[PDB]
Amino acid sequence: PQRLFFAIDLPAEIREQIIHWRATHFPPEAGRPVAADNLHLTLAFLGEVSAEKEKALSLLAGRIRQPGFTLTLDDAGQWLRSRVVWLGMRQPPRGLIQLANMLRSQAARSGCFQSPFHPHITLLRDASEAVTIPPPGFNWSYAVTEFTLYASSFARGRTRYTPLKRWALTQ
Repeated sequence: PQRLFFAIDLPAEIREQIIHWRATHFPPEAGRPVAADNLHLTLAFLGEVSAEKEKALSLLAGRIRQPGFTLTLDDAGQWLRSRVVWLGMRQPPRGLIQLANMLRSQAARSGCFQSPFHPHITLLRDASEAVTIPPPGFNWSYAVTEFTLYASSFARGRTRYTPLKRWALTQ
């Protein structure tokens, strides 16, 4: 029984620019930085999932026939209630919203509690103070080619993400 979620990943090049930007614009006291390799955009969080339910949800995810799409990170902000600082998009691509909505619907149909989708990439956690939010860096834009089912585990004091399955988008 594992804590699962579907997510979209970032090319190493973009991840590197994001952490250089983050270091440049937020002092250590602004919050706890998410490790560069852990940067991602969650599509659907499934919570704890049995091996049997995982197999079923995976089969459903394999039904998805979604065209590849381009993701351009033009927005950033802070949500004080969950105490995170994130990167996002002013107008998320239709393909992203469609993919997330399908996976959340599949999850909901399968008894994995959901809720509205606000796609974002969390850069800092435990950000309890309002900080100045600069625009993101220039040209953080890339083709999304697939999505991935991850298992999340926590030890020790650290969150670890293990990829379980990937599904290509069409093109």
